Amino acid sequence: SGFRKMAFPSGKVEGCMVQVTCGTTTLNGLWLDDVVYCPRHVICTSEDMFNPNYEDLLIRKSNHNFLVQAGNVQLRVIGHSMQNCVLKLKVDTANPKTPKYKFVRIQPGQTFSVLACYNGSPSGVYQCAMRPNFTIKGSFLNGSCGSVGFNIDYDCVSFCYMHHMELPTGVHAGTDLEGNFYGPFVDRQTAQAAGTDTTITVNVLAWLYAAVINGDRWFLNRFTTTLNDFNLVAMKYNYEPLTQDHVDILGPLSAQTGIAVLDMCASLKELLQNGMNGRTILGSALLEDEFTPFDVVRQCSGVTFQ
Amino acid sequence: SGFRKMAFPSGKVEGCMVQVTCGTTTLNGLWLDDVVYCPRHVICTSEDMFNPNYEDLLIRKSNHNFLVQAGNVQLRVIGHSMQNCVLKLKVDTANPKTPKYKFVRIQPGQTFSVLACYNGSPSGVYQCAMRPNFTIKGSFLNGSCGSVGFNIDYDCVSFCYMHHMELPTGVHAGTDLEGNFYGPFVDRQTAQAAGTDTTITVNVLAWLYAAVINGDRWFLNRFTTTLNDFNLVAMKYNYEPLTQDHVDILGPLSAQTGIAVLDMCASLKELLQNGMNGRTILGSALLEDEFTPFDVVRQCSGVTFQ
Repeated sequence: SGFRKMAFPSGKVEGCMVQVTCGTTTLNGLWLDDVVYCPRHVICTSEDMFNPNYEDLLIRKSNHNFLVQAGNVQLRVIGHSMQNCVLKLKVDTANPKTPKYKFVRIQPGQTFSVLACYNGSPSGVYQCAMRPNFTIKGSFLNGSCGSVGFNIDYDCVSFCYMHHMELPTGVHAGTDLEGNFYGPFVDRQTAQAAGTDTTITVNVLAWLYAAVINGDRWFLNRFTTTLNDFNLVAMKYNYEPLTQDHVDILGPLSAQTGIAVLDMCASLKELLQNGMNGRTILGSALLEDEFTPFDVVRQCSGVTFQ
Repeated sequence: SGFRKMAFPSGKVEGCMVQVTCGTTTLNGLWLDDVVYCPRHVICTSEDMFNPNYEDLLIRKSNHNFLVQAGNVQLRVIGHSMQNCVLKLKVDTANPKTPKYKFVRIQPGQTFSVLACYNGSPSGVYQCAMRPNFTIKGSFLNGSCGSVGFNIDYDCVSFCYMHHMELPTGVHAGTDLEGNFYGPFVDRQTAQAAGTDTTITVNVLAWLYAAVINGDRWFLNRFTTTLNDFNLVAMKYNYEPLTQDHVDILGPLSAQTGIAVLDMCASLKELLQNGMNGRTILGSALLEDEFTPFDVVRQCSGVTFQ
């Protein structure tokens, strides 16, 4: 029993974290097969980040300038290239610690594990979610660029996030591992407004679904409410609307609790309209939108990777 | 920046995660050098768990009765022994994935990362704290005994936990790696009492300092309160008492922020008497006792002026 925000075992990823130093900048790279992925902004120093023409900045550049190193061993680039907002560079030797892996871009509301790294060495691991305004709530300090976001299925490690920078509203933005930013964001350092954020409803539903799994009944209430009055009180309290698709993703948990996915919405309305009235669901008076239903099953079943 | 319950990279431990099977029972072992550590009650059937004589059960069991496997390849047990409530298995070959490590006992209110395991295969990583009543609130289903607790300091993984059981209120109890349970518990199906639990004061005090690092002071207050009448309203709100030593380890967070531990103490007492009035400190309407001041420094860099 018990329920905790849970990260995947970082082990398959740690082996790919390397330090890249190009000029005055140092950040982290992803050493997969025989190529290192890292944020496009390694070629530019911290002073000229206002508006660099990155395409022009690379035209003069050559392989030899880049010092990519694994722990202590140094590596040389036999080919450099820029795809979107990464700088994928082919190195002399492959990484034999490369796991089975996939590149994926995830849609707002999913969750993943982050492996924070500073100067090529992982420092920490935690669990976040792509916010509906295309941000994340991370812990990233200086020298943390290129720290990755990932999921695991069996042997396979699908990477889904690579860190680029911090917004003036405290949050972070980056790209997918194809180098394409998440959200109305860009790398060039500018005032980008962290859009307004809505609560991910289906993920709050799932966390209530961990709750009755864990043996919490406080919020339970019998009377039910229409599908669309949910969408109605959803927009009222800045909650993302439910679709039938979510009702189907909740299907797997539906039978296991024995509650219809609709009835819990009504108990949710009780939480949202009446407030928590000073009590706790799964050790939180906060409604939690940072858990997807795959997240809840992985913890109540206890699936594994190896 | 930002603040997250963050675990250490579990990679160094995963290489030691191994499966142990005795009879009909399977749980996890800690494969360090050429010995596997695991909870002693794997020699036990569900029948003898009510009252076991472990010495007798272990003589009856032999080298060949123990099956330790790498999720894949089998390993050979050429020696078994019992240290308190663990079970050292001298295995034929050493583990070339052995980290630098320490066997360590931690004090209540300290924190560590747990790597949950099932059939020798990891499932997840998260952050905990040994509670003052000597429990932890984990995520543990069946087949998770022998999941270890660890920290990482530079290279070495100071080990501090091997999980044994679940208490009737949902929480968990286990041992150190010398085999000694934290708390008045032992491995025997009995009426085992989960003691009453108090909140870790020093961690909340520290956790307020992550909040002023965020630079939001809504909780900061003009009102001051004395040091020792606090220890009194502490027992009133079931908090373990603050000590001066606690304040000296907390001092480093004080000096870099410039807040005296006393006024943060006063803001806390005022905070608990009237409540937060529906506002949130670091995205939580619940106070956090699971962050050490070392945790707060490990996550906030800070600097100190003199």
